[PDB]
Amino acid sequence: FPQLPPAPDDYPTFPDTSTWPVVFPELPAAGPCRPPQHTSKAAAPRIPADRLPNHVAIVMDGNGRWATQRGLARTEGHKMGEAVVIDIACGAIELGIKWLSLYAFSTENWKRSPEEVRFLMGFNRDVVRRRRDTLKKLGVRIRWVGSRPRLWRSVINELAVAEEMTKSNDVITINYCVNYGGRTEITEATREIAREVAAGRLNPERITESTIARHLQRPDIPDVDLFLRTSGEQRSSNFMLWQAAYAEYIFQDKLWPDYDRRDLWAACEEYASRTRR
Amino acid sequence: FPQLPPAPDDYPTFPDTSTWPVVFPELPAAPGPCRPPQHTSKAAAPRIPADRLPNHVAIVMDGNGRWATQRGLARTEGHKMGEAVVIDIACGAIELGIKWLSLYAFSTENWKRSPEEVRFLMGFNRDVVRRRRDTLKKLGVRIRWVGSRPRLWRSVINELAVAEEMTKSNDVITINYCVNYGGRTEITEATREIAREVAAGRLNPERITESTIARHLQRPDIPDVDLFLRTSGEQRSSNFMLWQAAYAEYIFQDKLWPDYDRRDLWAACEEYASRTRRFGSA
Ligand SMILES: O=P(O)(O)C(O)(c1cccc(-c2cccc(-c3ccccc3)c2)c1)P(=O)(O)O
Repeated sequence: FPQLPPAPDDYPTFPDTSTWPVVFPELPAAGPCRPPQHTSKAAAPRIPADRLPNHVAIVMDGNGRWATQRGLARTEGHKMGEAVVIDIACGAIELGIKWLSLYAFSTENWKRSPEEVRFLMGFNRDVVRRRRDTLKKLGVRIRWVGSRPRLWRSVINELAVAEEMTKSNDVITINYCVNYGGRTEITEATREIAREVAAGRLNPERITESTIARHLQRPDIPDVDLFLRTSGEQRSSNFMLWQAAYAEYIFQDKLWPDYDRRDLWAACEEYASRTRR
Repeated sequence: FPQLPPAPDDYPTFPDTSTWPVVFPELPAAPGPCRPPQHTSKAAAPRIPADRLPNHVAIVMDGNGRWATQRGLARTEGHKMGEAVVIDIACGAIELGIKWLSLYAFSTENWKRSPEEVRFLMGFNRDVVRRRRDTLKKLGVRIRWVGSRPRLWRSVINELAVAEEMTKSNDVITINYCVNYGGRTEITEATREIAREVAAGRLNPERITESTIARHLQRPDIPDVDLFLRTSGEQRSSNFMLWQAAYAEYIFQDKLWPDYDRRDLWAACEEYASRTRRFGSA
């Protein structure tokens, strides 16, 4: 039962949405720190290890519907979404999930207005810079997954720093997927394979499903167990395409800025129920 | 509105599942493909405009063994009942105007079942194709196999290869009958072919694009899946049409495959046609 037990009543909480960016609380010093509990003070459900998803992937959908209901720009929905990412990371640690893949920026987003794309590049750069120390302290290992063309060098470089600083952590790994597309990533694995073949380092007849797996950008990513998408949308949208071929999908109706760790836990309790059915 | 109109009231119905194999009725001549028999309920396809219909539906046929188990029957009986369901779905797809239909008959994962289950399923798929190939031809269905050659029985490939040759000029609907199919495997096989072309100095690695992978899949004419359906409450894509379904809409239906009929296909298609299409979606 790999859950952290309920925090003491007085242990720090997260998120305090009275400031933007939300200020992550000081924690008592431990190794990694125990993450703050949710503001509701709910505790993670008891799910046995062999029924827990090892790897959860999340498409964080609904930020513009959320902002539209409030007469705000979509960028306000993105802003509120930053604290939900952190809260979900805290929740995932409390529950004992080991891998979390987050679809921060699809290759499809290049169709959005250039002003919004520029905001999202800047914003993802800033989130990583602003949260890198908090992630390090909680024992998160983070790194970039995605494709290089068009992506701002500053975002790649900022994740590269957070990956270097968190390389030894092992409480949870977050794949922070930026300019990511599943077909694109498989096509890059195939290009790599092709380079190795043009070079005579690899025999085409030896190519198997493992060869593709070994040549993906991050070959250490395990299969996705549980694939989640918010806002009621029931598509995988090319996210973790290779890795989620055998995933279970749980499509939830809440909009991402309204989501919190208790919703992640409820999807994980459902996933654990289906290990029986 | 590319639906066929409601059929005449005395137009032949299908399926009558009181006998096995199920009888497919004689149909009046055309000129041209025959109009499919209407469902036993005589329901007519809903009027969904062409711009809101899926061009390509993929279906995993789930729950055959669970269905037979609930009735205390051998699991082979659920499979046998799913044959008429495949044909009924093909007739309802034609009535609705669907142009592409992919059916997941046997997965690369299925070699993990017992030898007796595998022999049964390989032999039963061979037999379905033989039994139904003339009927599909008469309905203007273009049918062909999609899947991986290693392990797959040569008798299955042979029956599908003749069905493919018999129906190659048909154009009412294409059915990809997917047997020993695994999406990662089909991508690996495309990557092998690309690698062969590179080793032969015919393709340069820096000219490889997503299109190159698409052009080297086994059947490169298959369009993207617009609507991906599971039955029996399964909520996974199980490696089916993995490259082609990357942007599909998923609907996970509860009904077991042997209980399924063309009205369930139409209802999933009505649900798909109603979904709001969000920013940037094809
Ligand atoms: O997924 P988002 O909520 O960011 C989205 O749905 C979105 C982004 C920005 C604005 C909206 C939007 C625009 C116009 C109307 C509405 C709407 C909201 C609630 C009820 C009816 C319409 C929502 C919707 P998108 O996938 O189309 O980009």
